[PDB]
Amino acid sequence: VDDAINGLSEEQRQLRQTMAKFLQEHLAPKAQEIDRSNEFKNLREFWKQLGNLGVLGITAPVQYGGSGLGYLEHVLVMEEISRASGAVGLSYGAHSNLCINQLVRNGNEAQKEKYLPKLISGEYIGALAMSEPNAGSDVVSMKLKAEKKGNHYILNGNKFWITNGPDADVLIVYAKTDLAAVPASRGITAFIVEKGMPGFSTSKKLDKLGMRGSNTCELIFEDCKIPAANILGHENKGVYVLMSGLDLERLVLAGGPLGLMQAVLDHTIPYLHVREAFGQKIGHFQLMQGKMADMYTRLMACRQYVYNVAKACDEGHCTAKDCAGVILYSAECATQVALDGIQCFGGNGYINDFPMGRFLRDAKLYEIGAGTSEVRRLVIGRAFNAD
Amino acid sequence: VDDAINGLSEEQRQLRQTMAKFLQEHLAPKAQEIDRSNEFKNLREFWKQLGNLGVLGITAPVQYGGSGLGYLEHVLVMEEISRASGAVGLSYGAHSNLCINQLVRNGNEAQKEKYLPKLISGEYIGALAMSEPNAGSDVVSMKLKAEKKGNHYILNGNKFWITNGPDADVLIVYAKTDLAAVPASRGITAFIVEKGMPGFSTSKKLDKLGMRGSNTCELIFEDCKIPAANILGHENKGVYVLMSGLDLERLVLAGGPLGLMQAVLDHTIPYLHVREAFGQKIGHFQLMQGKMADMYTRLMACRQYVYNVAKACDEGHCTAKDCAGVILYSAECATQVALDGIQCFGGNGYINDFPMGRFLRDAKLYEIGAGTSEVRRLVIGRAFNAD
Amino acid sequence: VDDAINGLSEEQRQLRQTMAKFLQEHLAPKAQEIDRSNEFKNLREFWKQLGNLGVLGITAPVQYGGSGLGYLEHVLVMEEISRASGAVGLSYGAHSNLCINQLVRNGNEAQKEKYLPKLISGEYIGALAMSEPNAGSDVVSMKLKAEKKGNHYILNGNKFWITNGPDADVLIVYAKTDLAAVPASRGITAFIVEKGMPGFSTSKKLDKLGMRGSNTCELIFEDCKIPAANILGHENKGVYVLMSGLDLERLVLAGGPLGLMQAVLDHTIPYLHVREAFGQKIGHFQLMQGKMADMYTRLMACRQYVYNVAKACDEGHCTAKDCAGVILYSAECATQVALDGIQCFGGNGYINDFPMGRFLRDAKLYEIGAGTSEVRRLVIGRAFNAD
Amino acid sequence: VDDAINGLSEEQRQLRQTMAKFLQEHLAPKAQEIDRSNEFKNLREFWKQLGNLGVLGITAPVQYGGSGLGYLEHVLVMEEISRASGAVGLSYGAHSNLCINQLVRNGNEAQKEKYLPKLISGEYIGALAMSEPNAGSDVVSMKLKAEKKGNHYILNGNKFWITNGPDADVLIVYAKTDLAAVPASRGITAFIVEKGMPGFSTSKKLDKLGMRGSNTCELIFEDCKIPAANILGHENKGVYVLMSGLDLERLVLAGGPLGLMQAVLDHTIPYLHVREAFGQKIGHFQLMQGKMADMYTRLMACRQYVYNVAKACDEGHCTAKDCAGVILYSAECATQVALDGIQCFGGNGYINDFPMGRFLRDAKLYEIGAGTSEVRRLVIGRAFNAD
Ligand SMILES: Cc1cc2nc3c(=O)[nH]c(=O)nc-3n(C[C@H](O)[C@H](O)[C@H](O)COP(=O)(O)OP(=O)(O)OC[C@H]3O[C@@H](n4cnc5c(N)ncnc54)[C@H](O)[C@@H]3O)c2cc1C
Ligand SMILES: Cc1cc2nc3c(=O)[nH]c(=O)nc-3n(C[C@H](O)[C@H](O)[C@H](O)COP(=O)(O)OP(=O)(O)OC[C@H]3O[C@@H](n4cnc5c(N)ncnc54)[C@H](O)[C@@H]3O)c2cc1C
Ligand SMILES: Cc1cc2nc3c(=O)[nH]c(=O)nc-3n(C[C@H](O)[C@H](O)[C@H](O)COP(=O)(O)OP(=O)(O)OC[C@H]3O[C@@H](n4cnc5c(N)ncnc54)[C@H](O)[C@@H]3O)c2cc1C
Ligand SMILES: Cc1cc2nc3c(=O)[nH]c(=O)nc-3n(C[C@H](O)[C@H](O)[C@H](O)COP(=O)(O)OP(=O)(O)OC[C@H]3O[C@@H](n4cnc5c(N)ncnc54)[C@H](O)[C@@H]3O)c2cc1C
Ligand SMILES: CC(C)(COP(=O)(O)OP(=O)(O)OC[C@H]1O[C@@H](n2cnc3c(N)ncnc32)[C@H](O)[C@@H]1OP(=O)(O)O)[C@@H](O)C(=O)NCCC(=O)NCCSS
Ligand SMILES: CC(C)(COP(=O)(O)OP(=O)(O)OC[C@H]1O[C@@H](n2cnc3c(N)ncnc32)[C@H](O)[C@@H]1OP(=O)(O)O)[C@@H](O)C(=O)NCCC(=O)NCCSS
Ligand SMILES: CC(C)(COP(=O)(O)OP(=O)(O)OC[C@H]1O[C@@H](n2cnc3c(N)ncnc32)[C@H](O)[C@@H]1OP(=O)(O)O)[C@@H](O)C(=O)NCCC(=O)NCCSS
Ligand SMILES: CC(C)(COP(=O)(O)OP(=O)(O)OC[C@H]1O[C@@H](n2cnc3c(N)ncnc32)[C@H](O)[C@@H]1OP(=O)(O)O)[C@@H](O)C(=O)NCCC(=O)NCCSS
Repeated sequence: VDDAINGLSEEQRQLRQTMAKFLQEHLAPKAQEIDRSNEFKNLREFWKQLGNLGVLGITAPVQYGGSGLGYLEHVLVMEEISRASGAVGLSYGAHSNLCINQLVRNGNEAQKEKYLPKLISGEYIGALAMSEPNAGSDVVSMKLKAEKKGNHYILNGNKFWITNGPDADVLIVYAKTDLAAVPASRGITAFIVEKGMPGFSTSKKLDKLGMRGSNTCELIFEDCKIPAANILGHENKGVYVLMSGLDLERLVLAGGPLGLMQAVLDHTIPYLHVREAFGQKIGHFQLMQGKMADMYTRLMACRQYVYNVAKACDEGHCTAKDCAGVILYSAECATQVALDGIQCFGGNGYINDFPMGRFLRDAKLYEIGAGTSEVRRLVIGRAFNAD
Repeated sequence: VDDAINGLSEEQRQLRQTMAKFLQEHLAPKAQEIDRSNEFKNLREFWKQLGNLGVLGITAPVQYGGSGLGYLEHVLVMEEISRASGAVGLSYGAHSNLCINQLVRNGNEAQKEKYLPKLISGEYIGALAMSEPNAGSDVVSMKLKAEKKGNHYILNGNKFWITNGPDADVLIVYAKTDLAAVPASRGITAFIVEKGMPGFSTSKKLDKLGMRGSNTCELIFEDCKIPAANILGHENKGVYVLMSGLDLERLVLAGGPLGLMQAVLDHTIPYLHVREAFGQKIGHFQLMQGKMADMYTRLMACRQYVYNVAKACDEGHCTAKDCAGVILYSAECATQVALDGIQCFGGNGYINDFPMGRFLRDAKLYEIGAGTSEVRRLVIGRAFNAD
Repeated sequence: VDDAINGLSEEQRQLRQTMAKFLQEHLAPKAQEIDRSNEFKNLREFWKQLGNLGVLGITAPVQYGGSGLGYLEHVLVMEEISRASGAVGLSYGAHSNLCINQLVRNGNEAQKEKYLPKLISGEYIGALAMSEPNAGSDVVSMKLKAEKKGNHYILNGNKFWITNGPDADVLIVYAKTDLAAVPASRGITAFIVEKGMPGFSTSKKLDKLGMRGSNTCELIFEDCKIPAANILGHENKGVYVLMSGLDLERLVLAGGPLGLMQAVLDHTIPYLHVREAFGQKIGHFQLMQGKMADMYTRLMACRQYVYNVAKACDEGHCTAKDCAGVILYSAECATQVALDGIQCFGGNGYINDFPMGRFLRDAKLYEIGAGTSEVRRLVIGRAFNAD
Repeated sequence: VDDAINGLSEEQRQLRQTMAKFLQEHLAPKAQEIDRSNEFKNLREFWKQLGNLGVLGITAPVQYGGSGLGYLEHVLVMEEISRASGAVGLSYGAHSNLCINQLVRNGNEAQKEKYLPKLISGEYIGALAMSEPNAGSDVVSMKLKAEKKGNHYILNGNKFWITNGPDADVLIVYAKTDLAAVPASRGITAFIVEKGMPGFSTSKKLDKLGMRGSNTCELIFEDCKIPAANILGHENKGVYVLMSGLDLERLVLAGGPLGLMQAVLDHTIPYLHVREAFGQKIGHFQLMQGKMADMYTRLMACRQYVYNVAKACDEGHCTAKDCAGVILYSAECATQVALDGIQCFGGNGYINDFPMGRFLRDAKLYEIGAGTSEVRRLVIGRAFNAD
């Protein structure tokens, strides 16, 4: 049960309803297999369905076949997909926000028309690359070179940790066009690379602790020739599209932890009132009643925290410290809650036959992805520093 | 600065502004003295100003001179008074919610007309008595006997821990009218006692750790004769008024922890950017920036949590678990945040010349008053148990 | 390096040394594989090496080829093996403590001579069965029936969650001889079952979150005829051997969390001084220095806690609350430390190529096995209850 | 009763007993008054008694009437006195360690012969001054100027936060002899000032949140003429005596949080088995049993931690990171344990008639005095940075 004390309108309640019911039969039963195999076999198929529901270009203009909604609805879908499968939620998050939302914001009419429609329909998968083997938290120290040869740029180097890497047909890559920029930040440009471009290659998927099924791989660029027309926004003014898209990323991705915390409750609460020890349902012991209370309040507090910040964003009010704040808090709660879920199940929570362990493994990613908890604390503290 | 990302309307923002400005010059300066002396010397005068602002009967019908607003607006005022002074915030809470709100909810036309106007104006001070020396968490085991002698009841016994006790002109007291009730809960009745009634006396103020200035004492009843006309609601159907009031009490009193957390921030943030160690503002060191982030996110999370639950209550959607939830969460956050506030001040946070120590001492109350954290976890756990 | 500020004698420092060097070559390099394949291919061979070193019957009488040492030494070995591989540490614990130690304590001269030698040498593998699908924390509610037919007992029913279950050649099983015992605890007897006894079979190993490699399966008894001579201690007086063995179990198994926290440090410390971000080793940033401090102190405090308690036990002073206290505290520190390890490695900590994720998945078992954190809190609180 | 699982020898157990008994009747009863009045009326007299017991010069050479024992014993004594009174424990700590121990370590035969005997007897009270209004954590930036005029030094400036300040007959002050030293640390000299020296005066005691009764004031030097013969150790080589003293300070002062955590247990345990709610002692409810377990294990862990480190230090093995470690950990545990003590008492824990609130107020000092938790984390992290 999801008490829409969250302050959701009827339409948004309907959105959550539609998603939940759909995912309940199309994604939820596959979740264990996806994680176990580290692969989502129906990925291209699923994306098409997602596009048909209209959730892929949820924040994209109706002009390109988008739904033209806001981040609050985006987090709702994110949260519901993450509830059914953490891996797919992450993949969805890279596609819909990191990629699509970045395109609607900085792409010109041409780029949007050319790319958006297929991204929005699910025919194309999207991804965003900025992280490198030696540039994760310190993203501005990226070394992917982009040499301007006439009306082309020749990219050389590699990207790492890219979600939907080996499946993306369109990708937003950040590269150093001016490696000698006084402030390094003034030497970066964003480019729209496509699957099949000569020189652009991808490595094998990673064997992760969690989010297994969400394909992450290295991107390799060898003399990859990109036409100047594929630059997102403007040359050397890419640190901006990077940074601005990071706030929205943290905002929308906060739905991951929300869906995960929800999922753990979906299992713990019913189990606590079925499993019996010492003559009564384990859920009737104080210690267990306290567990419920804690998991429940953390999920409820984070939900309101994220929902309000998102509503405000849709109103035109977004801030780096507040976007970082919602995910920083949610991420850490998600992990602790998931840790309690396993505890409530006892031995049963410790076996892979139950998804309790999966929620934990998935949850932990969010304290790392979209910026580690440490980098987020810096973002908030610095905000105050500048006041 | 307070970001109304909380989703407050223009009016509500107006309310918070009005309160903040007023409290800043009329209560904030006195706060240290109030705590130190364990006494609010202008209480009566202050109450009439509060009444003039219309915040005493904030949730009371306009008919009796009330504002006719909701719990969200009440939490706002509770928060702002608590920000200025924890002691006075508590006193205000006992008056405006424990007493006044309970009167508007269960009092008949006569009782409301007779008591509400003076309570709303500030001429009268209200209080609510239910706790006893041996009945705090276990409130149902109260043993104040109420003998029915014709058209009167003769109260004999005592009440303990009563806020506004030695100031209340009108008090709502729960007594055991049926000490042999099958389920004890069926033997309790609420009565409206008034200052001056023969038999009814009060003990000396308590010397508490925090909330000094908020008068707490023991109520003594010796053959106090109360007219049957003074029973709140119905005879023996008092456990009910008690329980129902408890939820609204927890919901509205959650503003205390919120105002307290906001108060530590009001001091910590600017201090960290003034005190300098090792050549720079201590607020530039990572450990300090992390502190800010943690205090700030806890405050924001709790703020959205309680505001949204309050909004839902004003829509007619209240629940015991959710009312207990918001305060359980906010209360525990307030204390830790207050602990950090002292930490950030170093030696200075450990001397009484600064209010950092006060914030801690006040904050701790909320983990005990309105039900201990333990009782609140049981409320939530049981809610799930009954599901 | 291990600062033996832990008050270890030269001989004990030597034992640690011997273990560390041996394990570093023989177990550590195969640990990742063991986990990934969920199987220890060299099990039997390894056990014989362990027996050669004399660590299998470490607390067993020299008379049966045991070292004749104490629990402080046993903890050392358990810790070192756990440091190399969590799964094998658990398997070692089951064998050397749960089985062997229980045999040296309650077995008669015959049983000890007939079983101890081969358990001590590594030829045999030992296990202890008490848990059932409906009797984990509530161990007294076990329903494995033991029908006495002449000078034999007919066991019927099953056991669950048995470590070294499919490998044990000798097993200590607790069954209900008197299912109508007034206090149910008066109807339990411990029997030594052997591999190959007709009726007794096992199930397929479990697919667990962590401790993969440590074989856990279900025990099945179908009219398994056990001779009266195989009962450990006395008939119906089994609840006793069970309970007494549980304290020593929790004491010794405390080594697991110790070795796991050490292993985390072994990797995090040097990594923090190799990975560089923003122009410096990440370990030079305050937030990272704080992390080291916390992981370090938690490991150091638990170490002194467990070692001192064990020293006292070897001096004849053991208590249920102190044995439960040692592992309750250590187990919970282990998990959080393990969680910080992943965090310190960033994306690298999140891939199975690194063992950071393994430490987490292994550590969590300790808050479940040997009694959950909840059952341990009860044991301590109850001790004070009786005080 | 403290379980001497702590590995204390017969003689050390006797020291504990002696202290416990003595303090039980001579200090424990006065504790509340001391705190309330922010004054220890019979300080002078008490010191004489402490001296007679031989606990003042506990680690001082028998030659000067000291006991000639080690830090483990000194931690014991510190712990016991803190158990009786936090404020007196601190005062004792400043006298016996900060002052005395430093004198025995860096004072020459003359200085030791002249001051040690009366410091050890109790006839003199000692204090250590290094902190200043703008030099707490950043102690090296102290600005107390010491001009060398022939065979004397003229001190100008002030010290702050000095425990035993108004009572100290002899004080060890650190002052800048070389204000232009390349590394500022090379411009510090420690001096031995006495009460009555022209130019040296003290301000009024501080109104603190806790440790009330332990006199803390500001030192004022105005052309205070100190003979060259009164420098502790060597000119400009004072940062060294300062830094070396800091480790021992942290080690011994860790007894404070230990005594405080024992103190809360001394009250909470029996109270939990006397107060009854819902028909039974509150200590029979799981939530309360859990509380006992938690405060019990934290007290036990920290005890073993600090005891073992102290034993090792007596063996000649001390380290900055380990001395900082024990106090960092103990300090933070004492505060949270004290917080729980208040909780277990309910409303009773919130009044000043009970010491539960005193324990909290006292405890918090240890996360600030002897170096804040932050500076302690830096010390540990840096140690790792160095190797
Ligand atoms: C499954 C997965 C999916 C991802 N998907 C994408 C994607 O789609 N696109 C993309 O571009 N990237 C993606 N990434 C990369 C992700 O953004 C980075 O891994 C993350 O920012 C951490 O970087 P790092 O691994 O380089 O860690 P590092 O930067 O090496 O940091 C390691 C540790 O040092 C700490 N640290 C670093 N700097 C500081 C500091 N200043 N102060 C304190 N502590 C500090 C970090 O917090 C962390 O604790 C993904 C990663 C994973 C694992
Ligand atoms: C400053 C102040 C103001 C107050 N103002 C008012 C007021 O205006 N009106 C009013 O009527 N009352 C008021 N009270 C009383 C307050 O509601 C009670 O003090 C509170 O409910 C705790 O009760 P107690 O002190 O009897 O604690 P107890 O019930 O004795 O509880 C003591 C400890 O045992 C724990 N415990 C109890 N039962 C259980 C259980 N079943 N499971 C687990 N743990 C349990 C408690 O949580 C606590 O930790 C106030 C109290 C204070 C201190
Ligand atoms: C890898 C592994 C290895 C093991 N190895 C062995 C072995 O070698 N031998 C052996 O005999 N057993 C072994 N076990 C079993 C282990 O002892 C049990 O799984 C453990 O005691 C928990 O039991 P359960 O799974 O039945 O949980 P349950 O008893 O169902 O408990 C489930 C949840 O309810 C809580 N709960 C239960 N009772 C209470 C209460 N009174 N108050 C509050 N909360 C309560 C529990 O703490 C937990 O949070 C092992 C288990 C695992 C997973
Ligand atoms: C009751 C009491 C007794 C004392 N007794 C004595 C005594 O006998 N003798 C004596 O000489 N002194 C004594 N002191 C002083 C004590 O040593 C200092 O108060 C303490 O070191 C903190 O210094 P400060 O108040 O100047 O804090 P500041 O140095 O201003 O620090 C304030 C905050 O900034 C943080 N901070 C500072 N530097 C850093 C950094 N590099 N990184 C991260 N965070 C940082 C601090 O941790 C703290 O959180 C006592 C103090 C008290 C309150
Ligand atoms: C560490 C952190 C916070 C700060 O970056 P740092 O290298 O210290 O640089 P900053 O000073 O913050 O900013 C660099 C440039 O971007 C600009 N900028 C920063 N934040 C901005 C924002 N929110 N909007 C617009 N511009 C911004 C800065 O103004 C500066 O440009 P100019 O030099 O032209 O003024 C940043 O690198 C970061 O967010 N890292 C995490 C990366 C991440 O989250 N990756 C996730 C990938 S998907 S898992
Ligand atoms: C512990 C706790 C949660 C539960 O009470 P307990 O003694 O176990 O009894 P319960 O079964 O919850 O309820 C007792 C009676 O009240 C009724 N009741 C409980 N909650 C109710 C609610 N929210 N609305 C109406 N009736 C309610 C029950 O139905 C029962 O009446 P019947 O027997 O007629 O059905 C309760 O005593 C409590 O809230 N204690 C805290 C007190 C407090 O908050 N004091 C603050 C004073 S101001 S500092
Ligand atoms: C829940 C818990 C704490 C309490 O058991 P419960 O069923 O309530 O029974 P208890 O009263 O505690 O004890 C039952 C019997 O054993 C005895 N006993 C209990 N603790 C004892 C101890 N430490 N030493 C000796 N005898 C003990 C009791 O005295 C009673 O015997 P009598 O009836 O003859 O007096 C217990 O079942 C337990 O430890 N469960 C966890 C099981 C476990 O740790 N399994 C791990 C397997 S390996 S992962
Ligand atoms: C912040 C902190 C950790 C570091 O000091 P900082 O100003 O950064 O200086 P550092 O580089 O650490 O050391 C300064 C000098 O002392 C020396 N030193 C540092 N630690 C030392 C140690 N443990 N032993 C010996 N010498 C030491 C340094 O080597 C340097 O001398 P040289 O320049 O001659 O080599 C330090 O000022 C400190 O401990 N502050 C807290 C003060 C305190 O605890 N007061 C308690 C009073 S009672 S409440």
